[PDB]
Amino acid sequence: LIYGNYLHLEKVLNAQELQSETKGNKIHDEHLFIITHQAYELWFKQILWELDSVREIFQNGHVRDERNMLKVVSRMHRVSVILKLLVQQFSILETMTALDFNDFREYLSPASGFQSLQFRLLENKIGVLQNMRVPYNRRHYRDNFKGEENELLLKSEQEKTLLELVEAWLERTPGLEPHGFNFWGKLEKNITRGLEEEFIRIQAEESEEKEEQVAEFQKQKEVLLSLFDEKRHEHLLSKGERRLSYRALQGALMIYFYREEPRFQVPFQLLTSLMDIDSLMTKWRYNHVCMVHRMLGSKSGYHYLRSTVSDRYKVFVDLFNLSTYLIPRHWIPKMNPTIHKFL
Amino acid sequence: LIYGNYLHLEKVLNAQELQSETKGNKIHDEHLFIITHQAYELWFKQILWELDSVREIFQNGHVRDERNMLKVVSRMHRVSVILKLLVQQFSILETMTALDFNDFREYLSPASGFQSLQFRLLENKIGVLQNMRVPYNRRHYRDNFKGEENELLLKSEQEKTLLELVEAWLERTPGLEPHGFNFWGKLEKNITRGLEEEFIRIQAEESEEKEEQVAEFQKQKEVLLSLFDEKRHEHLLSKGERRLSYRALQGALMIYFYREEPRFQVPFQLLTSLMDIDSLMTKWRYNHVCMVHRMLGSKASGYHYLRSTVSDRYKVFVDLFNLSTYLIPRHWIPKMNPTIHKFL
Amino acid sequence: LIYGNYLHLEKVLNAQELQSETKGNKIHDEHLFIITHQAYELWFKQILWELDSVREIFQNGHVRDERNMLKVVSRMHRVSVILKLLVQQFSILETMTALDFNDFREYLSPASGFQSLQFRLLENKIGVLQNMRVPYNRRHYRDNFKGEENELLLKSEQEKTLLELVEAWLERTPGLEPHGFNFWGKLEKNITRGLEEEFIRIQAKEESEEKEEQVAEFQKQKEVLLSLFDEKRHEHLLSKGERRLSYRALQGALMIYFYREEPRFQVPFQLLTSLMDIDSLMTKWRYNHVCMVHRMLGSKASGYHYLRSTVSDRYKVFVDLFNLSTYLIPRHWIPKMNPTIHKFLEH
Amino acid sequence: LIYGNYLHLEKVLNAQELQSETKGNKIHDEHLFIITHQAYELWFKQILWELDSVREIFQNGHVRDERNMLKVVSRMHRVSVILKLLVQQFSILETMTALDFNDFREYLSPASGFQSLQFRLLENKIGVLQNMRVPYNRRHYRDNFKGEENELLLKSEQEKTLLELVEAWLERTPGLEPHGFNFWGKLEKNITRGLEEEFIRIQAKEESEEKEEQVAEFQKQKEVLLSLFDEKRHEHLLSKGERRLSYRALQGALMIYFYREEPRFQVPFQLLTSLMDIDSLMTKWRYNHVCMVHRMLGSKSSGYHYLRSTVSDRYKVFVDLFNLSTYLIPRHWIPKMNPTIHKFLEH
Ligand code: HEM
Ligand code: HEM
Ligand code: HEM
Ligand code: HEM
Ligand SMILES: c1ccc2c(-c3ccc4nnn(CC5CCNCC5)c4c3)c[nH]c2c1
Ligand SMILES: c1ccc2c(-c3ccc4nnn(CC5CCNCC5)c4c3)c[nH]c2c1
Ligand SMILES: c1ccc2c(-c3ccc4nnn(CC5CCNCC5)c4c3)c[nH]c2c1
Ligand SMILES: c1ccc2c(-c3ccc4nnn(CC5CCNCC5)c4c3)c[nH]c2c1
Ligand SMILES: C[C@](N)(Cc1c[nH]c2ccccc12)C(=O)O
Ligand SMILES: C[C@](N)(Cc1c[nH]c2ccccc12)C(=O)O
Ligand SMILES: C[C@](N)(Cc1c[nH]c2ccccc12)C(=O)O
Ligand SMILES: C[C@](N)(Cc1c[nH]c2ccccc12)C(=O)O
Repeated sequence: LIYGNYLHLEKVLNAQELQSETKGNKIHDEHLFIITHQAYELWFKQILWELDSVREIFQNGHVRDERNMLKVVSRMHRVSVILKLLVQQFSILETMTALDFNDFREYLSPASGFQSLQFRLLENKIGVLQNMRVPYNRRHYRDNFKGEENELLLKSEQEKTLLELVEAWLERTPGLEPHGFNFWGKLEKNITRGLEEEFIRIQAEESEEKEEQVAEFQKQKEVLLSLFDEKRHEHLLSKGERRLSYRALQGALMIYFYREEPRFQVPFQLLTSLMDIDSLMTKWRYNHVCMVHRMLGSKSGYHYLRSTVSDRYKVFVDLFNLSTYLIPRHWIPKMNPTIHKFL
Repeated sequence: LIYGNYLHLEKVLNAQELQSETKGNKIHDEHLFIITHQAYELWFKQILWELDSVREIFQNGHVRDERNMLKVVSRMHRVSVILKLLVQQFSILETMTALDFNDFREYLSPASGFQSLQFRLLENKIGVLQNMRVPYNRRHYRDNFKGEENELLLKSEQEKTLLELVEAWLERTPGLEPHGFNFWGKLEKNITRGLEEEFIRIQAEESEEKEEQVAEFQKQKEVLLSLFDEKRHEHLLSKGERRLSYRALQGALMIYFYREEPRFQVPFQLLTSLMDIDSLMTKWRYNHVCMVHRMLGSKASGYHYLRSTVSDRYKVFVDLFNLSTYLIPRHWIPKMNPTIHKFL
Repeated sequence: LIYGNYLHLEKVLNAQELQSETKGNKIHDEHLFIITHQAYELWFKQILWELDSVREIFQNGHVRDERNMLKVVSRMHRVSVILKLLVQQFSILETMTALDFNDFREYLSPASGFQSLQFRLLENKIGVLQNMRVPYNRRHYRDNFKGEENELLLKSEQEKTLLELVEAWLERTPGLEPHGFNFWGKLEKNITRGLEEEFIRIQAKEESEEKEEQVAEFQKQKEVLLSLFDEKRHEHLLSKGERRLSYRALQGALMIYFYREEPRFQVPFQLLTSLMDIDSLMTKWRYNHVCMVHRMLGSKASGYHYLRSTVSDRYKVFVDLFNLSTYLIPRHWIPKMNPTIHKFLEH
Repeated sequence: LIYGNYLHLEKVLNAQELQSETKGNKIHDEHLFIITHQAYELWFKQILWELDSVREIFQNGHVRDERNMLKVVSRMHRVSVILKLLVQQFSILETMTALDFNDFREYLSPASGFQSLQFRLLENKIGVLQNMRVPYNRRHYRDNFKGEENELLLKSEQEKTLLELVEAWLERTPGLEPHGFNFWGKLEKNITRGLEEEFIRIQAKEESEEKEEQVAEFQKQKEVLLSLFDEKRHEHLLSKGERRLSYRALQGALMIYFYREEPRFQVPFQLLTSLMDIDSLMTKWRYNHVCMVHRMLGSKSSGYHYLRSTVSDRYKVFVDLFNLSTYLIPRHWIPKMNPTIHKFLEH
């Protein structure tokens, strides 16, 4: 077993054909364009491999055994480390000027990055919903794909996404049981009391400060009490402005507030990594847009791509938005030894 | 064609075969090990493509037309940007623990990085000398290679290296003509006078401070005057402690000292990027070492051999680094009045 | 001269006071928040130092001596290396969770990043226009500043910006002289001829959907390229702030783009590249800042929304340099510069 | 307060005095040299703040409550994120050429990085032992310091280091109890049996060079693995400074390595990983510092050579955590921990 055979370099290093040269007009920088995309695709393959392995752990029930949490978080962390490298990798393609790109751009049609099967599979397997995607040229993204590739993309839409698998796990988070620690019941009561206490403090001296604090209080009150409005949540779900079930949201908040408790330490890291992956995917899209602009100019692909840099494409937006519902520590329902050892 | 066909993804994305799985014992992390190496090899191919294009510009005479210096420096800069990414790329393989690596390491034998043809081609084309390589297991590096691969490696050794092509260009640097700006003659004269003047000043509170300055002066004097010792240079060349001809060294120093002159601005950037490539190659080797250590331990010695590769022995453009040693006060630098400037 | 004295560490390392601790409730992560900002501010000071030195080289005429172009480009390159580090530096503040931030956030009011004098000085000196700034809570940016700080900001608004100094230099670019190489006149003629030739080819084809598509594309390309020679349209887009460089400076920039390999234009071209780099890195700084405000405060608190608005071409000072990609033409249409004239671009 | 007051910018941004300018010969790049060091020192202060807080958690017994492990690992992780930035930060000082550095270097004497209090405090608090430091010009590092600074450094040497505090915690790792899971007893037995089995396998092979090699390899691997159970060899390697951890702490570390997926060991394993990360990044810092001294001053006691000697395992405090890779065995040799005996490692 030789290095080159083990790595199948007879394939990897014989996959570089310049279209400019095939048409009798070799342009040096086309080689860079090819390699860059090939490297992205290798790493997309690796991300898919990690992500599919994690989906499997959830889907088959292995995640129920908490011994598997280290591997889950290590692999999700690994995805974010790869995505960071992929963001940095744009720095290489930025050494190609727009003038040099323009010398071989004509030979590219009818190819586009849009046709990256793996990029789509990745979006779908994380949990981008087809109905929420921004249309390209007034049409669905999958119409750009055909045959088995179209079929694979459909499977990736219909099979359970990372979002759905995490959701189901969040729904089982310990502590939500009304008969048990009764997290939600206690949280509602403590926030009500907390707000009442604050109001009383505010009620007494009249000044600019008071005027502001009253307004702030009213806004904070509206936000925090809205958390207990399950109907509003259902409505925002139907519009796609939220993604997690109400119960899963409760699970996530339980993990956030009790993160230090031993059984929640690695789960909290997992939630953190999920947000990280969303943020890095967005950064990838942002860096991609800025580079399309520098190469093709304004006037559109550019405008479509800019539209993808939105909360529409943030699958774990609900994990980000839990910051909105932070409260002072002393309002958090206490978890003393009496009710401590369940975690 | 369409994206997948244009990029020949039917090849690139069907090149992942886990030996652990071929032997009925699939280990998840083996996939990462394969992809990481495949990505390194794609970028090595790109570096070779840039470097060969630059060697060709020198070798075919195009570099003589100074309009081509922007392309030369852009491509060398591009090599450095790729190397930076390759250094950062170790962060991905560091997400594999030694315990997990140990689950599939057995299936790797007898394969090794030592068998990376492209890495060797890159070393050779930059200018690593075979006689200066540290031996591993009392073995020649090319012993690990056979067939047309061994042939390619031989060509890479025998064809002109980047070092040699840069050397030849440096030897033609304007300003060295004895009948012209006479850089070397004037520099020797100015440094001699400069040192004499300083000595006189030092000759003055008759204290240990004076003594210390005396000692420093004597050391600085020895260093600076050694620059004009062409025989010493030839001797250090024969040992491989320097690499550039004496004349090329003079060219480089001309570019260093007159870097702001318009004809030397982009040449100076080129010299800077050559040093950058040497620094980044060494950084790659160092990051590689630290990772071998974390995975195999000090015992498994590859670790120690690799530590040895982090040495000036593997720095092709060491002469460009060492020109820092011969910095002098600005006012000692032979003046280039616009009248003379005209040539630059 | 000792290290600590030379670096005035008695100042730098005695500037960390946690408000949480001043109010009898020390919160560990506040220290990180202070240091992070202090490090940003040190690097902003360094960016201002480089940028002021480069402004001065332009303003005082030193840039006319082309010996100084290496220093100009090295310092602008240095600014972009610093900005890259500043973008990476957000990775440190991302190790603070929103829950931990929430424990000391109350002690921060009424302080805000908006009160960073240096950040505003940097924006102004590069060339962000006051009239183009997006209002925050229907307020002017300078109203958050008073006394000498307000005065400094005003000077930074009134003094020549990097954009204006680069503009003036671009207007002097060799090759534009109608009596000389006559770049503009020749470019207009070559593009007109080039378009005419292309039209004839397409016209020769037989009516088809494909031919229509070619005709449509041709018509778009034609409109774009010929719009470049419409000086009045340029003046109009200037007045709206959709462009920033004078028409003549735009000509200079395109001259440098197309003739970048000519010796006198090699370092100028790198300068143009570094100016675009600085714009892109500034935007990336703003973007990374936004994403982190979101993670800490949530969708509304909107700060998030105002900051998202700052990530726009409205804040890109060198937008015109980016948009020269729009006007790329086949290489063979570029007016030739044989040695006959090339000598004017030798040095 | 206001931003500038809160961050004490009246201190931070009035700490830049160029010695070149004080002596009537301002050199532009000296400003960069000052700011770069000031930024390093801010981040050293932050690293000390995190490291001291973690030492305190160990020293005061708080680490005994496993609820605190998340905070411990987040802060050590944060130290490694800062160190990574500090490694990248050399890229800024690399935009200063040796020629430009040479224009102001004369004004620096007698200041040096050697005089960084915080850098020494950091080395000492992690656990660099004074007896293992390479001497520079045959002098102790502390001799470069006086007054309160010398006193601070003494405290840093005499107080419990991170190494010592982690050692004590590792010694208490669950599973080592002879009367309990008896990890060490079982590991010795399983490795002995494992080696016997392997010997039989190889001996069964047909006479071949491959067999001969496997024999030799086996003999080497056998010596290595069995040497682990030689506590006297360990004491000897301790004396020479080739190991740093007590024998029992090493057992704890290996317990965590092999049983990392067990819930109680998941975050402990991450801690071990972060300790190695910090050591690797400290070494990378020293390496990048060396390469830059070389680029500025040339090959030439020679600072270069002293510094090069610092880039070695003698300055890696947690070298033992790296070297546990030497003692990896097939998974199936690891003493089994069924739920029957799994209970003690469940939260
Ligand atoms: C010269 C550099 C590049 C240019 C000019 C460019 C241009 C474009 C354009 C115009 C689109 C919109 C679809 C279209 O109209 O064709 C697009 C989409 C895309 N590009 Fe790029 N691209 C570049 C580099 C890359 C690289 C390096 C990748 C790496 C895989 C990539 C991946 C994609 C993907 C996945 C899409 C679909 C994005 C989505 O729908 O959200 N591109 N690109
Ligand atoms: C698990 C990670 C790695 C380990 C344990 C490892 C181990 C080793 C060892 C022990 C050697 C010395 C030769 C030998 O004894 O076989 C070596 C050499 C080498 N490795 Fe790696 N390696 C790793 C990752 C990589 C990666 C990612 C690359 C990237 C292509 C690479 C490329 C090389 C090259 C080119 C050499 C020979 C270079 C020279 O002779 O200086 N290795 N490796
Ligand atoms: C916990 C981290 C951070 C949070 C939550 C945060 C929050 C905010 C918010 C809400 C604003 C909008 C103005 C306001 O409502 O007060 C703002 C603006 C600003 N922040 Fe931050 N910030 C953070 C970190 C930083 C850092 C590290 C810097 C670096 C110096 C910084 C510099 C600024 C600047 C300069 C502005 C004004 C920029 C503009 O108007 O476009 N902030 N920040
Ligand atoms: C122009 C750049 C630099 C040069 C030429 C340089 C030079 C040196 C030299 C020669 C030494 C050995 C002690 C001596 O003989 O004086 C040293 C040590 C040191 N430098 Fe630097 N240095 C540079 C940048 C930095 C930076 C940016 C830092 C950041 C704080 C730094 C921190 C240190 C430290 C802590 C030591 C002591 C290291 C040890 O003993 O292990 N230096 N430097
Ligand atoms: C592989 C192949 C091409 C690309 C592109 C890309 C970028 C700019 C382009 N301008 N024209 N084309 C071809 C057209 C084909 C039909 N769809 C619209 C674009 C381009 C392609 C980006 N990544 C690639 C990877
Ligand atoms: C491809 C395939 C393997 C490697 C290695 C690598 C890393 C650790 C190893 N431990 N044993 N072996 C096999 C031996 C055979 C050659 N002589 C010593 C090593 C390993 C191989 C690194 N890069 C690779 C790429
Ligand atoms: C220094 C000081 C504070 C900051 C902030 C920042 C971030 C989040 C905040 N939430 N409340 N406040 C105080 C408000 C006072 C009145 N309205 C403006 C903000 C915050 C301040 C970011 N960077 C800082 C640097
Ligand atoms: C602050 C101040 C100076 C430094 C240096 C540094 C770098 C290069 C030098 N060459 N000479 N000197 C002065 C000598 C005085 C003490 N003995 C050796 C050095 C230098 C100082 C690095 N970091 C600094 C921070
Ligand atoms: C037994 C369990 N692992 C419980 C569980 C569910 N979600 C969680 C989140 C954090 C901590 C634990 C859980 C399971 O049902 O999967
Ligand atoms: C005509 C020439 N380009 C002269 C030359 C040689 N080396 C240089 C270094 C810097 C500047 C110019 C040169 C050539 O012979 O290549
Ligand atoms: C003499 C001159 N340096 C000419 C000049 C102006 N802009 C340029 C751009 C590229 C090259 C040269 C110039 C000056 O007027 O500054
Ligand atoms: C009660 C305990 N936290 C036990 C302990 C010690 N070291 C460990 C390593 C991993 C897991 C647990 C421990 C303590 O004694 O600190």
